[PDB]
Amino acid sequence: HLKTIVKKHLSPENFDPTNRKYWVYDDHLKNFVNFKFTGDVRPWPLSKINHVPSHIERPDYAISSIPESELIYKRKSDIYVNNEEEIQRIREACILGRKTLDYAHTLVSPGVTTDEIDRKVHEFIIKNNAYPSTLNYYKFPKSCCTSVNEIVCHGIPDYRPLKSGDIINIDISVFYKGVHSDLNETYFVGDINDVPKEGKELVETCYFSLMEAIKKCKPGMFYKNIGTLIDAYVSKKNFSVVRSYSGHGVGKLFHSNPTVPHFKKNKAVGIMKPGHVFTIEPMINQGHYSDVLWPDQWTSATSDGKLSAQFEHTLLITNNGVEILTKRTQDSPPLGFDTKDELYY
Ligand SMILES: [Fe+3]
Repeated sequence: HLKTIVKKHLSPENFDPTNRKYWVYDDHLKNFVNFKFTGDVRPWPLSKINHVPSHIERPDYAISSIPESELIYKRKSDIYVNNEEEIQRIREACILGRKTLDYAHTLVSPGVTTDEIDRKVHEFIIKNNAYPSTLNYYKFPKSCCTSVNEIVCHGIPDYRPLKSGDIINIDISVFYKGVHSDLNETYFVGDINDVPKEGKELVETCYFSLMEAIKKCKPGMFYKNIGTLIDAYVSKKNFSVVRSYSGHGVGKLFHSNPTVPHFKKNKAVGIMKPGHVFTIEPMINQGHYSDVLWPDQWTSATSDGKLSAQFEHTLLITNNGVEILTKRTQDSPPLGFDTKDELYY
């Protein structure tokens, strides 16, 4: 009974995203039966969880789903100061995160499913003796997040094929030598001319909002000032800043202090000091700032169904400035606009 329905109605080649009849038989789609979507993106069925070989070191949530070292009590003012040996380890995880993102980028093309991309990303991380940080983190079922068009963040890779003209953020994190790396980029799928013009401007504005904020980071600067910089930059182009998600400390813990909002007049706690490692990851919207959480408990979409774009780096505060651990390299595929690396390195 169950097997036939999956085969006939919930497979990559025959799933109908505009018919909810068989959704009740799929553990992902059943949450959506009464849901009113904000845009054109629909969820598709997921594939079965991908295996992790036994020799790979796992983070503390891999089995139980509960990130216990993150739940250990800390003051909101407690921000971890990495030593040289820890920094080197993070640098190396970030190098691998970059390699993994650059590899995922090469897979993006019309017709390719996000699930295909996730599986190949998973395989690449495993091949490199690392663990995909997202896998089973609060039961997140995949090894990266893929957020197309109006999807703000945490999109779950599924059987939906990419269309020429879509924009897709691919969000990568890897756990390697005891530490995490976190980065992400938004890509144009297929013919750049199929992307809505506002979408090209959106993705590019978001990118520079991020790089311009990073350029100001140094010891003594308030973490709350990041949001001041980002919000001002994107407001000039009449785009808005998502409020529901923030940058975070990263390193020994997947997510730690400080919390880093990307909007102005925020109450972020902390000043930047040498040895601090954290992310800035602004999600910027074409229209209204507001997002709705999907009934899968993970996928966020813009409330108006307009486009959203994100970029993310993992950063290290140095004695006199910042270093961008997840920097692009000569092996990084193009973003479709001049990234003006000369301004930042
Ligand atoms: Fe992050």
